[PDB]
Amino acid sequence: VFKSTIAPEEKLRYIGNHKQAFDIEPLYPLALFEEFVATTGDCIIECSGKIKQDQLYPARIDLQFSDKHHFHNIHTSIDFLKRAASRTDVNLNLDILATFLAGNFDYSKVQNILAGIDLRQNLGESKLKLFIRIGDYPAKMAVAKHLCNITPESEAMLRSDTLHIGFDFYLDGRSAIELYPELKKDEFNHPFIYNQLKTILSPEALKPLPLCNLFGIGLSPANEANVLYYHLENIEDFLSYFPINDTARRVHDFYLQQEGSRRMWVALSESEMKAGRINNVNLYYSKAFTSQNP
Ligand SMILES: CC(C)=CCC/C(C)=C/CSP(=O)(O)OP(=O)(O)O
Ligand SMILES: [Mg+2]
Repeated sequence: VFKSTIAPEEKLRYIGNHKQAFDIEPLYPLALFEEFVATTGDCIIECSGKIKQDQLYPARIDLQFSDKHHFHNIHTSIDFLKRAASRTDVNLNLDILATFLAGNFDYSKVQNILAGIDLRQNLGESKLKLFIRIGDYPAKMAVAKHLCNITPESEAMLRSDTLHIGFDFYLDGRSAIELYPELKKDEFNHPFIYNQLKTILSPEALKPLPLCNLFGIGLSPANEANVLYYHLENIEDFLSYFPINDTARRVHDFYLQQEGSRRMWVALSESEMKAGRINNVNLYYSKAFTSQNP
């Protein structure tokens, strides 16, 4: 009769489990982000850990809006970014996002919105995140490609029908854009497309594809090399095929015990694919929150 709302406690429970698993202190602006999460409707929450050798960076949480209210979802997400940026010790520079959104932006061409954080004990190295997926939008695909410095060799990876765009805003004023072209299982398993992958990507980067239903590549001037994203169909497959170190294994062993998706994402570098032990890896786990009449 009325629109349903998922209780904030259910969403914050999932985030709270992650905070407790990895000893996350209330870094700024985690409390503001939890209030933001409380105000949302149906969503998917993604928690992740970034492993660098024996160092775990676990204060990484993204929210994906499940409904299609893209204009209003972007604007509540940006309102979070700007409120967090109000504190005098923080400097956020949203110029690259202002450039992307400039003019008469067509919000009917948006497909997904995500808002998130990656917080560090060193306030300056902390960042806020915004993701916008657009489809069939030539003008704004071109803007994003220009902001991302897409050269040939990289342009071949980008699709025309859809483009997942990420914005990173560091709390010291630095900012970066990232493009994430993706292929679905049905596409990368087709011999035409695989043979084009064989030219731009080593066999090592193609190795996990049988385990996945989605494959993506992160392209950003901020990256040392392209970042490979694998959406594993079965979280239980991970430790059989990837030789991760003890620090990453602690993250994964905890998430093997959690309620949530049966799938997971792993992100790695191609060089870290031609090597014995994986010591630089991001692991992403999620849980969906859906109600009866959202
Ligand atoms: C060393 C390289 C290029 C990749 C290995 C480690 C890695 C997966 C890095 C990107 S970390 P970040 O940009 O914070 O993660 P996203 O939100 O973009 O997924
Ligand atoms: Mg990135």
